[PDB]
Amino acid sequence: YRRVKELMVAPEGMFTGQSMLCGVKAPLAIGNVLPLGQITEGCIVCNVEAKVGDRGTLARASGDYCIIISHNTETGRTRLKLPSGQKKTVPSSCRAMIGIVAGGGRIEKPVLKAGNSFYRFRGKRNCWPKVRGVARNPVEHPHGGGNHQHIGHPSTVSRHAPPGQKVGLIAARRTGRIRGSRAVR
RNA sequence: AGUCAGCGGCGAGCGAAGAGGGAUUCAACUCGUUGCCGAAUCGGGUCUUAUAUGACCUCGAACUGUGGCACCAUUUUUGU
RNA sequence: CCAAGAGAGUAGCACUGUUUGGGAAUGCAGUGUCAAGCCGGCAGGUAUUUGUCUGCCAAGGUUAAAUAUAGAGUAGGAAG
RNA sequence: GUUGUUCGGUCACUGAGCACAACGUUACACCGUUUUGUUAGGAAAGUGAAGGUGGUCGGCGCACAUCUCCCUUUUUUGGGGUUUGUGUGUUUUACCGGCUUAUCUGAAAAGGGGCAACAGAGAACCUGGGAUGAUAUUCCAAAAAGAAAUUGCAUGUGGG
RNA sequence: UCCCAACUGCAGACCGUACUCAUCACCGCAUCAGGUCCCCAAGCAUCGAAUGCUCUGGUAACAUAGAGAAAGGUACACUCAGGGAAGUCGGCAAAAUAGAUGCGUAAGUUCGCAAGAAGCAUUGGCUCUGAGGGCAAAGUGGGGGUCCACAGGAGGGCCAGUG
RNA sequence: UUUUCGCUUCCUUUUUUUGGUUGCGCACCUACAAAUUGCCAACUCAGAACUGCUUACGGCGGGGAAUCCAACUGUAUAAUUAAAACAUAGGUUUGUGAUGCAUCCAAGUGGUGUAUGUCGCAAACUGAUUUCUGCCCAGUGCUCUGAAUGUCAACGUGAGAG
RNA sequence: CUUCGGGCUGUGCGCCGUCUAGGCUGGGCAUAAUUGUGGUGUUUCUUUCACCGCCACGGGAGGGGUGUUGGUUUUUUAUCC
RNA sequence: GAACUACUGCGCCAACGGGGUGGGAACUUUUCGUUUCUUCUCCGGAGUCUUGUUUCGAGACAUCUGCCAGAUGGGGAGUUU
RNA sequence: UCAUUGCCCAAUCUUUGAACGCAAACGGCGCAUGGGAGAAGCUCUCUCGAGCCAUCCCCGUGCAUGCCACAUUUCUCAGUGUCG
RNA sequence: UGGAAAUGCGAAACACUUGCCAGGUGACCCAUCCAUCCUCCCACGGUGAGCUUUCUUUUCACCAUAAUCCACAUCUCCGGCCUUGCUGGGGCUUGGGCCUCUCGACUUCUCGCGUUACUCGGAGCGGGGGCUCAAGAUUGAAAAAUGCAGCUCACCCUACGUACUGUCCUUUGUUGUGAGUUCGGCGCAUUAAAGCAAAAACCUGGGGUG
RNA sequence: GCGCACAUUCGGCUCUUCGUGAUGUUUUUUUACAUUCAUUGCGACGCGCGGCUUCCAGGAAUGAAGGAGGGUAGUUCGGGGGAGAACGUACUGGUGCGUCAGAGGUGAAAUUCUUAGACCGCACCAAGACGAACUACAGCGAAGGCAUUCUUCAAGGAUACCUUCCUCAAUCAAGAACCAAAGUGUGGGGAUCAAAGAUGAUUAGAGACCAUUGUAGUCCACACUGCAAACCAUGACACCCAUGAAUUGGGGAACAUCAUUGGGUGCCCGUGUGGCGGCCUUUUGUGCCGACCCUCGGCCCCAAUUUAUUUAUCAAUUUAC
Repeated sequence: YRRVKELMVAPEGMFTGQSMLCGVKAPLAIGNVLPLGQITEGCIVCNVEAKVGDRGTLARASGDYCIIISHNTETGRTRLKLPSGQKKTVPSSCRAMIGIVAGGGRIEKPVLKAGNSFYRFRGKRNCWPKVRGVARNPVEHPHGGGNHQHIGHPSTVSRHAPPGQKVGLIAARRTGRIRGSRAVR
């Protein structure tokens, strides 16, 4: 033999190791890697870069894909739409692998029990169960004390806030029940 | 002189020098800006000489080491 | 027949701080700023301009001896 | 009074984890940091000359053996040659094969340093012993202890 | 080419090694009921590392002891008549609960339970019985034992035998 | 038994092909009972008798009916307190898309979230399911991309012997 | 700068002027032919399709396979399907 | 110069040519010359070239270059109450 | 020629150690070089024997790091710095 | 270097290199039962010891290590000469070959399923490898080991002799391994490396340069 | 009506042997010359016969098809459905400017917006929506419900037939499968309309009408639901009945032939080795031209399509293409 490998980051289900021949001299199989600009608007790509030379920062989580919503062929900029209500305009330049996360979030699933949560979080540093601010010793914490279960002051802070003075609900322009909608009306 | 120096909630509290007497001392010293220049006057090495010196390379060194001179002088200056 | 060959982002100044008994600043450090016709430069303890007058000539460069030893110093005495 | 070519440990491995170069500190004799990094961070296959061994071949010299062919004599005895077979020469050379001097070519990163496992990973012994006072899968040697296993390295012969 | 095998000859470092490893060798200040990881684990009953006695082993344990049968205690000691929580802050305490089996089981419920819900019933010994599996050759007849088949055996080994 | 079971003999067609024929074999228990029987075997449960008298070893869950409270299992104050506490799934909002956010740090090309990217992370609040979650934004915060000319430091800027 | 002259120059512009980038489409042309789309073979339609063209290159086994044994062998040689 | 992949579907890689020089071979009468081989050497691989940068990105602003200046600041400080 | 006398010049000085070949709860383990010793082999056939020499082991000493000078009168390189 | 094949061998020699080897070569959870090995108990026999008084079949004991082959006979062919050949276990894996399952079926299961024309199944073959065995051989019995006992100089020595014996077999009930991440778990998916085999490679040996 | 003289009657088409081996004859001819023809062979079909030989078989064996049922087959019809895509265009929100002293809303105004700058105009975007008048006692759909396009997908109906099929049915408890709005859970979803609410205003009161907005909803993905003056307040199925007057919606079938037949100096670069003339060239030939003429064709024109049924002929049975 003697080739070049072909496995890395996971999007949808080809079965592995596959001969994708790339750049724009990629054809356009799903997962295939073509420049996003040279991928046609409205197409669904996955893991687009952003930095360029990053192999997929964006949408680097499970489920998505992202949609190109624009080319600016004059500059060679492109406006792509982050899954989030959020557009990012990157150069049209950028690599991308055709498609979607084969994955599609477990988020839907109802989680069920503690144990599950235990196995769940584990790959990283430990971070859960989670107790709350209101008893967490005053000496280290803002929300301890009070001769019973409550909030002191508004949880709505200026962003700038000291650490130790800054936790919770940063500068919430609004909070609580979303009685309306955010962004455009 | 804990002072007429004086700092200082000017408070607390702080706070010195000069001189004199005196000890000790015959204590004093270079370079960089001056013509320094008949194959760097040098240095390292080498080799002589019993060391310098001699000598020769090396090649550190003319991007400057030597020597001379160093705002007290040189006589300022003029006796060129 | 004349020369006349003396230290710079340093000095200084602002600014900040720190620091000083040192006072409208004793220093230092940072930062910025940033000097010499050389009728010069520095100093002359109330800010200044302004002028004299008075003392030096910094910002590179070396230097016994008289002193210390203060707590844990080491060789060799003398003691109370 | 605790005996090991074999058991362990741990000759090396990786885990989490911890150099040095660098880069940070008023600050190496209090370091901080980094944890393989502003680093030029190490040697081949192959060739090739060379030398040296071994083979082959090829050539060459010697000898033995040889279907067959040519020669004297009445005929056998006798000779040569052939071709073939065999053996030999430190033959010669060509050619291999080897091997070393020797000469040229000739490697890139979570890895440019090295540790980190008395349980992972984890490389050779079994049973028996009229066997010790107290040790032994270690002590028991050749024969009745024996029988093993492995390494290293020789040696000849064998395969060659 | 000779090492692309064989066999054989010849030699094996280093470092550990006893014993203890715990109701005395560890660690509880301490010859401590506290603690302290690992291997092994019979017979019988039986649900069965249970409970229990036990084998094998080990203990023969030791843990000052004797002497004693009073008060008080303490004891993982009991028992109590009738009575049945009056007691008591309080059913704490203690006591009532059982195996299994069969039978049987209310509300409610998120449908899943609730449930040993509740509640019944049964449980010896003896002496027969039943049900409940595996393991061969379908399967057969006739003829021969007035022998029918051989390699196998015994006894005949005082006959002047033979090997 | 008008097909690809096979071959032999023979006949027929040209045939020593096929086809027919024959012998044998190939597929087809259509050989087929019962499986009789032989053997050995097991302690389970069950059954029944016989029998008589025992809360007896051992080991053996009290129950019911409601109120408050917490969903639950989980968690824990060494050494008073184990719960109505926390954790907890479940509920809800912010903040936030990398020259970032969050966040650690003496400092550095330092750190971590993140060997990662909104099905993401971060941040807090609420505390199973179920069901609902009113009114107030004046206050006090927060927020604002809001406004724009009040204010707000240095900072400059021009003005007297100095 | 430079005695007129030599010397040098600048500036402005203009200048030739090294040097890369070397598929594809059109053009011209060798290409003879042929026209590597020409001519044949072939579908129902020219075409297609198959070929050929024009032009090259390399092959065509044939006998071999039974110690005879008949036949066939010329045969103790050989065939004998 | 990568194809159905048009819907999924694995096997390309180290050891490579031509030129030009030097020697020889082979062949040529044949030196000349053909041919080959050897030795050597050079060069080539839809470029080559290269004053000008690794590439991107960014950009004379963000970078807070760093330093002041101010606001803000129980996060902490310290003290007092 | 006493003296574990005295003095002292003369020397030794493990194992360590800043501690440095590497390393490290290991007398671990290396790396260059020298040196030693020796079953086997070999050889000498010396008969024995002896020697010689190998596999094998040991010891000595280098070998850490930085910085500093230097090299035959040059040590070897590198570089789009740079010469025509 | 063998056999259509599954798959073969004293040596078919062939080492660097491989943007080389989804290469169990290290490598991996638990998990499941089940299957069986192992071991283990029971018990039968049978021995040997020891027990055992009104009664008995009582008690105990009765063994075999690593390390290595797998050649005995069937059959060849029962041994003339035995010559094809060396054919020949179980019982899990897979494969391979023939036939080609279809009117659907088979099909294997304790388990959740599966399969088949994507070739079942069935046969026959090849091999994988727990295991077990196989003439079981070696090992190995031999002072084996164990238990006895008879004698013995002497037996109260001794040396602990010396000599002798016996020293066994079916058979019931526990557990390695069955290889995965092998039954479930699973918003969970079960270290790594050194460490090894293999391949590709194929340069050598089967060659006269010039 | 039947047979009949000849195929030399209109006429069939190989039943004027066929096919092929081929030869021959042909030789400015329909080349060559298969069958015919001449030579002859094999096959030979037609048709006949002949030999049969062998084997083998229904007619209607299996009523009769509902103005019963069921299909089937044929164009096609419809806002039927379902998946697509494309858009028109607006509402907005937004942008981007332009400007500008007013906007805006209203019973009355009032709450709104205002010179950052409101509106406004135009450009343009973004967004989500909606298919506007068309388009109507008009279509389709079980019902609910259903309107750009294309792209589809699979569906339905009707109509058509001499298609097959033999009651196939009917209607129907239980029982299933549907059911607008809205709600309801899980997710979109954001624009608007607007329940909740909030504001005005109003009122006597008024949180009501009315205004001004504005939260849930709304659309949708996705579920689920069953309640809707869910009205042809009218169960289904059946067989009938006025006039239909007009007019309708889909389809079929009529429109004296769209295809056919007949007729022509009307025409024709028509055909055709015919003849002729004209013209080329070694080759009267061939090749080229002739509104040359001829056989035939074409176009064009013209004519006709009768044929056709009850009932005698006969009447008459069709409006026009």
